[PDB]
Amino acid sequence: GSMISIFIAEDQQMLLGALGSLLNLEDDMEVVGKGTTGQDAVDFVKKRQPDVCIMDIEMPGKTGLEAAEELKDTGCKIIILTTFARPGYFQRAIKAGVKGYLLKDSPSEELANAIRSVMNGKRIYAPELMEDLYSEANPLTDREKEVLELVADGKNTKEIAQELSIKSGTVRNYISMILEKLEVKNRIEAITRSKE
Amino acid sequence: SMISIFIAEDQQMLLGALGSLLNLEDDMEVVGKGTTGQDAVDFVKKRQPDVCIMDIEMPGKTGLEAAEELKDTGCKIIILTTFARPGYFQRAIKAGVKGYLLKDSPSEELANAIRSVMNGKRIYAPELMEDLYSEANPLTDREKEVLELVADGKNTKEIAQELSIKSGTVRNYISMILEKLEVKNRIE
Ligand code: BEF
Ligand code: BEF
Ligand SMILES: [Mg+2]
Ligand SMILES: [Mg+2]
Ligand code: NA
Ligand code: NA
Repeated sequence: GSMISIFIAEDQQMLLGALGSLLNLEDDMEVVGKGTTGQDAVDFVKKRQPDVCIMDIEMPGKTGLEAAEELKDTGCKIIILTTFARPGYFQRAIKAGVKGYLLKDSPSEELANAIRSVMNGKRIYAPELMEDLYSEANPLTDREKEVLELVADGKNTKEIAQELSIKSGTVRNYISMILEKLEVKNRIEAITRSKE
Repeated sequence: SMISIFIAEDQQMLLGALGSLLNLEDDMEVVGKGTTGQDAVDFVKKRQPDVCIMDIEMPGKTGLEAAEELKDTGCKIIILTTFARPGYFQRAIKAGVKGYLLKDSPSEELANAIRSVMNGKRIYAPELMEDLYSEANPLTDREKEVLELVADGKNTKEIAQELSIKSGTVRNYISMILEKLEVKNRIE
């Protein structure tokens, strides 16, 4: 009734179960359902309409971000809880209108407080995302700077994989991180320099 | 009596939630928590708990390097990891760990593994061997809907209309379907 009804979507069964127990122990909270894929979240949320959905990003079948996009206007308050502090993930979560974006490297004893704040109409982001992403500095790592150096010289995916002694899919994965990091840094710059 | 447990896990969310889960058991007490292998080495050497739930991948010092330094203490080391790598498994058992568990197993079967290890048993996740023969369909429900139309004899324009999605999305779904089936076919 007055309790905050929660659904948890998490593919790692150990964390899913431990989060469910932790949250259920709260007097004002009830874990009404648990799932391991984004489809489990879409199905539950559409059928049962819980107040809150604690959502992992990387899950099989359908991600937490695709699930957040499908549930954009349901009235369910989506709190992303992920290992990944990637700009593309955070940007995609903001566009889906998530109420919260939390990192798995934050105290467990604070999660219930984030749920209460989101129920109070607040938008809760891990300060670390802000501390790392909201910057005009170079976001690229030393490894990413080595990949891009070769790309800028005019070398193809096969040539970069040979020069760095790594797999062809790894070069493509590194390029995806670079494009994402620079696309967010470029959008941040563009918006803040146009507001002047 | 009570089984005293130390948990070494770099992901603060799991560390805290595992601690709370284990502490609910009547015969168990989480006496300490750490985020690196050094925290495990220091706690275990100073306090000598019965059991150490040990993550592998942690900054500074891994759970495997920690297990190697603790090899001659009376602590029962249980590896709890995301990684089902043979290299990790062999390194652990050579270090004398009593258990090697996977994080993708029911939380409700951790307490039982701790009790078995305290009873002198070696607990290794059956999944380590079973997941090799986990010959399952990699295609999603969405991918199964795309392929159903392709097999009927419908073109890219016809599939995009029947599913109400973009033409490039149909091509993206196909390129994914080919990749997943090519790897499943090579594994076969
Ligand atoms: F796999 Be979840 F994005 F941490
Ligand atoms: F980082 Be632990 F090996 F899951
Ligand atoms: Mg996940
Ligand atoms: Mg780890
Ligand atoms: Na409750
Ligand atoms: Na207890």
